[PDB]
Amino acid sequence: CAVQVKLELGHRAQVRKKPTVEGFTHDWMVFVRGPEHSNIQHFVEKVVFHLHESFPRPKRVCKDPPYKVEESGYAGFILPIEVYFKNKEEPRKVRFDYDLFLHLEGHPPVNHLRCEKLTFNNPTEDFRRKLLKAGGDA
Ligand SMILES: CN(C)C(=O)c1ccc(-c2cc(C(=O)N[C@@H]3CCc4ccccc43)no2)cc1O
Repeated sequence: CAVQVKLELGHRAQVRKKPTVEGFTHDWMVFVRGPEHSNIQHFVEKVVFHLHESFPRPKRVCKDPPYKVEESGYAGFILPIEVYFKNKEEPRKVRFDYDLFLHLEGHPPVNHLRCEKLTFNNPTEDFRRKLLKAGGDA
């Protein structure tokens, strides 16, 4: 009775040609998306990105796609990402601790993807429908 859906977490990080006035050396972007041909918005209520507390307003909420944060800075960190589901039964959300690493000047930019498969056992009829609308496999 299980439905499987796929998330792709990822980030890009590039050394700026010129640091910001604050001395920020890199531009980076972190995201959650589905695979090609999917629509995770049917089952995802929101994605919450928890930045390092050196960032202002570090709890970044995306209620609609694209589920992403674009920032600048000078060091990588572990970035908790919560994906909240439009589900009334457990699990209500999932947390991923994402390795937002940066590379040195003179090295290629970073462009990584982390693929997660979610397996919903015995979803409710309403959540089963949402998972299938998103592209999930029964
Ligand atoms: C308008 N403006 C400049 C901003 O909104 C802004 C301010 C601060 C920052 C920012 C970025 C960083 C940053 O890269 N911090 C890292 C991230 C990990 C870490 C660990 C220890 C010390 C610093 C850091 N700190 O502050 C980013 C911004 O976009």
